[PDB]
Amino acid sequence: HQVLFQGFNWESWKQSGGWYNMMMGKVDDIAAAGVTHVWLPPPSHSVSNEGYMPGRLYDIDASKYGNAAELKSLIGALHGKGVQAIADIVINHRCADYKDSRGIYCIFEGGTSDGRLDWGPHMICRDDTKYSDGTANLDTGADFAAAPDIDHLNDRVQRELKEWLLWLKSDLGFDAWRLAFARGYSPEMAKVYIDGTSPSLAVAEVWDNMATGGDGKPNYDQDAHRQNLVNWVDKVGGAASAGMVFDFTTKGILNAAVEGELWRLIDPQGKAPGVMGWWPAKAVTFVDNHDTGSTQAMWPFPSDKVMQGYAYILTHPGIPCIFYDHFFNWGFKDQIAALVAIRKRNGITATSALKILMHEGDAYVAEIDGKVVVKIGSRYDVGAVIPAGFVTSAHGNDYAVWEK
Ligand SMILES: C=C1O[C@H](O[C@H]2[C@H](O)[C@@H](O)[C@@H](O[C@H]3[C@H](O)[C@@H](O)[C@H](O)O[C@@H]3CO)O[C@@H]2CO)[C@H](O)[C@@H](O)[C@@H]1N[C@H]1C=C(C=O)C(=O)[C@H](O)[C@H]1O
Ligand SMILES: C=C1O[C@H](O[C@H]2[C@H](O)[C@@H](O)[C@@H](O[C@H]3[C@H](O)[C@@H](O)[C@H](O)O[C@@H]3CO)O[C@@H]2CO)[C@H](O)[C@@H](O)[C@@H]1N[C@H]1C=C(C=O)C(=O)[C@H](O)[C@H]1O
Ligand SMILES: C=C1O[C@H](O[C@H]2[C@H](O)[C@@H](O)[C@H](O[C@H]3[C@H](O)[C@@H](O)[C@H](O)O[C@@H]3CO)O[C@@H]2CO)[C@H](O)[C@@H](O)[C@@H]1N[C@H]1C=C(C=O)C(=O)[C@H](O)[C@H]1O
Ligand SMILES: [Ca+2]
Ligand SMILES: [Ca+2]
Ligand SMILES: [Ca+2]
Repeated sequence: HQVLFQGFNWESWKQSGGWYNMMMGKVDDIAAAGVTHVWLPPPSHSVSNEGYMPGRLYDIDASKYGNAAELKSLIGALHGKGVQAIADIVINHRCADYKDSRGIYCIFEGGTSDGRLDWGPHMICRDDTKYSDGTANLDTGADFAAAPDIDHLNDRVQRELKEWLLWLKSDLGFDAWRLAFARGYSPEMAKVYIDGTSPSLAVAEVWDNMATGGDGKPNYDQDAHRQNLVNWVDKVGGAASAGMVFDFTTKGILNAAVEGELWRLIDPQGKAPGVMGWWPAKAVTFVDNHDTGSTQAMWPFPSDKVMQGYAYILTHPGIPCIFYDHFFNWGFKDQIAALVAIRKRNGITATSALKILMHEGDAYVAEIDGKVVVKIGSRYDVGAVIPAGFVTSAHGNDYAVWEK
């Protein structure tokens, strides 16, 4: 059994009294709902309020979300209830506290009295000429325009970041990682940090654009998109590696599918169309995160159909990740909990088997491990598709789950 929970949204830093402090009162509900891991925001000093422009990595007290004591307290609370903590690791780029003699912000400060992470432009990818001094290696991946991109091929860089990551585990209690903007460096580099820090899991955010048509809708065939994702996992170490990826393929298809196009939910081989259908053990599914949803809303799930999104990922192969707002703010708390309960009770895991029973525009029906049947869609009556022995146990707007 494994169910993730993103424990913050894009407005969290703003929480009166501190975000971690407020999360303490949510721990028991999260644990009781069957969550096994909670993904927490980037914990260090950041030039940006949300934490995605990290500077003094060791300076946890400067975080807008709360300080080290407050963070350790939350992680300890989660651990007391048997839930693990995943930290949002932002290492593609970094902001330097000080300017060099060129007036460029490229002299770093790790946040400790000694020289840990006190880098210079020599650690900035040479091709990021907005900040580099031309001496470093070429960036192993994509660039982040608003800040210096780090040269992960630099030995001191690899050594000091691994040192830092191990301190997050030993000093704050983090168990695992969420690799922010993993397209920014190669899978080979991600392997260095993953293999060198032994996380219970390392879920990478590898976000590639999805193929779409002239009408704006994603193509039915998204094999190229999930292929990129499995190729990343292969390169990071495959089955032996703790690394895995967010299933953006499933997110994109699902966004469009629920709009009366549920025939999109099966590929020509009879399998789920996203990463879930090719390497479920490595696919972390989700309805929305702080980027696609929340106040950023870069690619929100159709608002009136969110529970169909959860009826899908919570009963299916892959590792589902519940979004904070959906659980505590949309009034779906009991319904989501019931779905997680059905998943756990029937022993459904990331590798459970999926047998699709119906895949028409307004009706998708699937059977998992021969023990659960789920339906989503605007077509009310699918009773002729339900196998004998199955009784309904959860249901709401345009979705229903049976157990037999
Ligand atoms: C203040 C910056 O705001 C913008 O960048 C944001 C971005 O819009 C957010 O979506 C967020 O992106 C992160 C995702 O949330 C996360 O899931 C993913 O894993 O990682 C990305 C980051 O790679 O956060 C970023 C960074 O805060 C905007 O695009 C950016 O230009 C802007 N930076 C400006 C402000 C500065 C402040 O000192 C300058 O240093 C920058 O040069 C300037 O452009
Ligand atoms: C048990 C059913 O659960 C789901 O149906 C929802 C439906 O989508 C909602 O729109 C809502 O409809 C009710 C209206 O709110 C109400 O005003 C109206 O008077 O009555 C309707 C009917 O209840 O609520 C229902 C219930 O949550 C799901 O989408 C739907 O497919 C499902 N029906 C299945 C259950 C059965 C038992 O094995 C069979 O009776 C059906 O054939 C089967 O499809
Ligand atoms: C479990 C494997 O997942 C990945 O493999 C997928 C391929 O990348 C993808 O191209 C392939 O496409 C085929 C489809 O299966 C068919 O539906 C289609 O009709 O024909 C396509 C022809 O290629 O689908 C693969 C998934 O079925 C990884 O690339 C691969 O390395 C993975 N195997 C790993 C992991 C396990 C399972 O834990 C080990 O037992 C394997 O030995 C190891 O190699
Ligand atoms: Ca220092
Ligand atoms: Ca850059
Ligand atoms: Ca980069």
